[PDB]
Amino acid sequence: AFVVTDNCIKCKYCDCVEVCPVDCFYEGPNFLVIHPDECIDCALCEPECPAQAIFSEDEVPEDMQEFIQLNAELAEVWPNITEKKDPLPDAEDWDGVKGKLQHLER
Ligand code: SF4
Ligand code: F3S
Repeated sequence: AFVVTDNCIKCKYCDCVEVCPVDCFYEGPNFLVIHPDECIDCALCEPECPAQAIFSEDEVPEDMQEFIQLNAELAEVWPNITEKKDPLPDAEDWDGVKGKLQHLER
């Protein structure tokens, strides 16, 4: 499974959803998650993310291990997003800011 991590929060560019062959992205107000069960590990999404927030499960940084389980949980409660939409307004101001998990909205 591929995992979306911290830098997506408050950025949510949505370029990743365009490339997914199986539509396994689920949408929150200010973040996206990959459903671990439906992802076929094609790796097509991670060159696409401008925030470089997507990682293969086995490459997730040590300080971001929480995200693996977070993506699995939130994928069960959020709606499926199959079409790209515009980035959040101030997306590039928040891109690269660290510790944005304190700003995650359910
Ligand atoms: S690795 Fe492939 S199947 Fe998994 S979320 Fe990314 S584009 Fe979709
Ligand atoms: S910022 Fe998030 S919405 Fe997709 S394009 Fe990157 S994982």
